[PDB]
Amino acid sequence: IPLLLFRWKPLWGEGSLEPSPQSQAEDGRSQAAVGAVPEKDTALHKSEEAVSVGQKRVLRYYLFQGQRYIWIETQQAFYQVSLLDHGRSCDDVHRSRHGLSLQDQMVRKAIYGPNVISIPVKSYPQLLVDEALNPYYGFQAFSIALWLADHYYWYALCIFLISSISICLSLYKTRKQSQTLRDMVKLSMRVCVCRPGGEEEWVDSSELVPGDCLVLPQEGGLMPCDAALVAGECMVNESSLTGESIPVLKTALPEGCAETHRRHTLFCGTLILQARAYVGPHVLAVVTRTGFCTAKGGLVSSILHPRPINFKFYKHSMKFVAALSVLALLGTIYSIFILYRNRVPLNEIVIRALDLVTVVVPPALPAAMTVCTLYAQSRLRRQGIFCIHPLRINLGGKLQLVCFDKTGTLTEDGLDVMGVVPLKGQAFLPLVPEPRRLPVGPLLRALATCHALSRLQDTPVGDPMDLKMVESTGPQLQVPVSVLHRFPFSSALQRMSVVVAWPGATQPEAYVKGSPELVAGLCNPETVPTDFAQMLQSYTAAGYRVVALASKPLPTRDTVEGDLSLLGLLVMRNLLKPQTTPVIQALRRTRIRAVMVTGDNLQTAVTVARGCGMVAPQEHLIIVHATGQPASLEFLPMESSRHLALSGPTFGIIVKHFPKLLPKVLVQGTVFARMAPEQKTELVCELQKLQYCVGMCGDGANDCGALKAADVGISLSQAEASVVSPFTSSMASIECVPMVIREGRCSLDTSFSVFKYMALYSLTQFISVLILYTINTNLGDLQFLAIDLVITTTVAVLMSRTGPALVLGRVRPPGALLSVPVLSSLLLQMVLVTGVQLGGYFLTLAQPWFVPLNRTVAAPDNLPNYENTVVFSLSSFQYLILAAAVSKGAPFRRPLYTNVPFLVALALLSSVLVGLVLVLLQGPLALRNITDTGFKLLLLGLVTLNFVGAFMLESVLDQCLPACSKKRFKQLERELAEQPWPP
Ligand SMILES: Nc1ncnc2c1ncn2[C@@H]1O[C@H](COP(=O)(O)OP(=O)(O)O)[C@@H](O)[C@H]1O
Ligand SMILES: [Mg+2]
Ligand SMILES: [Mg+2]
Repeated sequence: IPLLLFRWKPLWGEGSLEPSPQSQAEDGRSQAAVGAVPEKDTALHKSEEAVSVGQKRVLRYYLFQGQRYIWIETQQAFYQVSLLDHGRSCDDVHRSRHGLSLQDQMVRKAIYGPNVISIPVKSYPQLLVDEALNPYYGFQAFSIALWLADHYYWYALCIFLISSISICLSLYKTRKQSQTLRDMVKLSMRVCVCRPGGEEEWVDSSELVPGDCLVLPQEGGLMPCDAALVAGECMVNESSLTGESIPVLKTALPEGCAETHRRHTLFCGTLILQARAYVGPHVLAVVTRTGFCTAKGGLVSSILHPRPINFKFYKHSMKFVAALSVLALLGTIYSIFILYRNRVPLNEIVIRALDLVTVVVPPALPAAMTVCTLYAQSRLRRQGIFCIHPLRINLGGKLQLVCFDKTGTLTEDGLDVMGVVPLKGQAFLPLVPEPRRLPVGPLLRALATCHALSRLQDTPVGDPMDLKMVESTGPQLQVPVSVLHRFPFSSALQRMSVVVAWPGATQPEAYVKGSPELVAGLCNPETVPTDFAQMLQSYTAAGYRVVALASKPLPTRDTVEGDLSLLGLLVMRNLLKPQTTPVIQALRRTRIRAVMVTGDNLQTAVTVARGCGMVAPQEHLIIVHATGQPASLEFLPMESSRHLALSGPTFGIIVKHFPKLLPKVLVQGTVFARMAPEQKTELVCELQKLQYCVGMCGDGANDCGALKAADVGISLSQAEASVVSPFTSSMASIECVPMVIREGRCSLDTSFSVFKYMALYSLTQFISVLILYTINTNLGDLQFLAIDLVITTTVAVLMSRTGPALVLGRVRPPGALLSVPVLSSLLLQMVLVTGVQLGGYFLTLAQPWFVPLNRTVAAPDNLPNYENTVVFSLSSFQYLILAAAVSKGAPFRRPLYTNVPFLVALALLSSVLVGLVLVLLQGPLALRNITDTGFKLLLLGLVTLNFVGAFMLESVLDQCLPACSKKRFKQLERELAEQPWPP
């Protein structure tokens, strides 16, 4: 020890590297280290090695963002604990069916931990110190001490009381955010395990390690651990990790690993429904990942350690500070040079000149910007839209592009069958609209057994496609029996296989059900006829939902899928929602681009993108359809502002073999079809590299990678807020997509209003003291208190309560404070402010009842003079004129009379402040009460010259047209104008 710099820290974290290198020795040999600093580039993080309790061997671990890193003496490095058993063979978990004994469970627990999502409950002394130990409140405690020196008790009290409001609002924001995360990871539950010889023992869910076995109750419940199913079957509701409320099917793990075997894994938190065994006495699961290593542990660990959003946090910090410093120092050296000309004794010139740098730092600035964000999150919640991080609400007003998923999002999630189109030897015999009429053969057993719905509590429950084609024929559900669901439906492979058998068969048959251009590629080519592309387009370009069916007899693996015989097409109808078409046309009107992103068929997705309005009539679009070979694009025009339509594999050829042709497609492509759930994610990440600000409105599991990758992701038709998306709407409509844009624009406008107000606020009171430091007549105590506490804090907390508009328009919020329409406002609003203070001061000098002030006493001591009363009365109205001037909401917010507490406060404070002029309270506030003539009515006729002169000045400045591209996409669009890309 003896290297601590605590003796030099009591006489003063700007540079973390220049401070930790002196408080601790720069020592190598991390086997014998105690603290580790964790970054090459980026920001620094100092981590403490933990409190190792390993008796047999020393254990050196440390938490870092929940992720334990472990020390290994045979490699001499810090490897991640999640990495440990990575690469484990598929037969090892089947040798792990008996679990772990108590001699090996305790060893495991130390390495992995208690399997708990660690949301720490911060105490109020631990949380007041986390907020008050900041430079800003360090300057506000310097301000409480500096005024107290001059005996301004009242002024000092409100610097404490405003900062106590500012602290307690940041302790409401933080404590309620962490209570939201803590209420969705609470999984205390009794769990039965198996030991090496016949034990259950009823262990707790916070006592589980990887490698341990786990039996599952028939009734089901939340999944405590990220297990792996080895023996049995179960139906899982994965709405807490994906978004689909439909149950999925979980096949047991074969013999031969968490993302590949996605249909074999029971993720943590997702509820299980039936959990049948069918092989032994009970159903077995083997634990793979625990608390911060699992998914729902890695989603929470990305919530509370987020990524920087791609928007400037108010654009300029340093530039604004520099401007303030030049502006506020030129008013500071003025009071140096003027108070010396008024012959101050130079002891009080250092306490007066340090009071001008105090008034330009308003104490209510973090409180006014906190409620600007709490009001925004509270307005979305009443409209049904939820939120986790309210720092992305301001990204809603910057959306230049929104991507949508077609089925269940633009269209209705429910289906209705139209009838099968059978096949009898390359024929396409015509459609059977009631499929309980065609005879018992391979096709009638196909659509009655190739499903995954389950008999659960008096109603069948499953996929909305599978619920309809079984209802289309109407058999009972528990004569053909299902041997094994050989392949559950995955969205990336676009098919589903079921092996069936029935009494009276020589051999079982193997049915399939998938997308028509993928099954017909798979089937024996001597069965699919020559007009399959024409018989498909006759249905799928009328707006129908078509899947195919095929069979093969079996005399397991995926030998089932291949050398099939095509049975028939199943045709379903998918109608748009009633709310889809006005929303897409509202986005197209306001120059926000809308993009179809779906996994469904191409000709179906084009006839949906016309019926709702991605492509208006008399607008040409081109289907590209690159070949699977590395040849060209071939362009097939569609006849029914260029648009483009792509297939899934077409987007794969262009991103891998035409890399310079890819930006010309993304600036004008509107329909993307047959997209894999990892190709949707790739499209969002490729659009953001063109410097778009993309949105994403989706539904279900295939959109999960795209919702995370987007700047704004919205998930539909869910309760409270899921971990999956930043914004989780619960409306089952896309009309929550303009609500986020419209709330996002007003919050980006009511934040720049509070910025302009506190700038116009500080400056007004700064000049109102500069007029009173000359003539040695500084402002009162209670007057200062009223100006800072009663007037200004009321019209800044209530200022941002207004609400967003009702109709979007094609104008964006400016996104930059220091610009020429804003500095021309702040210059010309303040030329006026000084004109009606100096002009109201030089006019009271020329009155016959006027006596000057006794200059040779002091500044605060014995002066209730006339020079204070004619300035305080004419300055206290400036804070209500400017509170309603910058609160303009005609393009973005609303007119301010809708905000009822911002009318009642702004009229009661404009009525008391008349009673301090005409009718007084002059004991307090030290007002010169001897004014008895009709000079009162001349000052009120000068306030009205400001109540009109400020509203009628910004209306001129809004009509400012200066007569005197950076974004990549804009450049491409210009190039496209000159030369069209498709021809
Ligand atoms: N339950 C199912 N069984 C078999 N095939 C399906 C099922 N659901 C969808 N498909 C087919 O798989 C393809 C891709 O699936 P998916 O991406 O989930 O489609 P969607 O965008 O309509 O949700 C679709 O063209 C659809 O025809
Ligand atoms: Mg689907
Ligand atoms: Mg969907």
